[PDB]
Amino acid sequence: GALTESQAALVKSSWEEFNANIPKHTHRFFILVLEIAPAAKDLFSFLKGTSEVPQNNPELQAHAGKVFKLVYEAAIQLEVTGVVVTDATLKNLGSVHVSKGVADAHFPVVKEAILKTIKEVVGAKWSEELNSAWTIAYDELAIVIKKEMDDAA
Ligand code: HEM
Repeated sequence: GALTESQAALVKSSWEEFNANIPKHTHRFFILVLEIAPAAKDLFSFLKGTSEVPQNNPELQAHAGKVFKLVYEAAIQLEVTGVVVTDATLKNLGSVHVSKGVADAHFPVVKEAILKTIKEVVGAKWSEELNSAWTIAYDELAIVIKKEMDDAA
């Protein structure tokens, strides 16, 4: 696809839409995760011991917000510059995932959970050209974190 000026404009616009409702989009995102894969629950400190996904847990919200921010920032950086840049933060991210027991086959779980989350977020504006734009940005960012986990292990 690339990342035409016209595609990037379409990711920005759809991220602004996501941030606009963190407690919803973030608890949604954790349920689409547990639907695709239920066992994933024991991994998360704030989900252990619970029977259901807490809806107002600040620990969970702050956690899932930081996740989507990082995908969007990736798309713009691809249209301007042509790439996704690896920094300290992406590296520390790779360590914590490993401590907690996370693996690569967990990633399509979270991608489908994010495309389905953004198709749910943009509704009728959805275009091929947009799906094509977030797919390219997640795929490009996951490539980068998987790379750093492997390195934290
Ligand atoms: C591009 C994709 C991904 C991004 C951008 C991302 C980002 C993050 C961030 C930023 C943190 C730490 C947040 C904090 O300090 O508050 C974190 C923690 C964690 N991540 Fe991910 N993540 C990704 C994929 C995954 C996958 C595929 C899994 C597996 C299900 C996973 C499981 C976890 C767990 C268990 C923790 C620790 C939570 C704790 O017990 O408190 N992540 N992630």
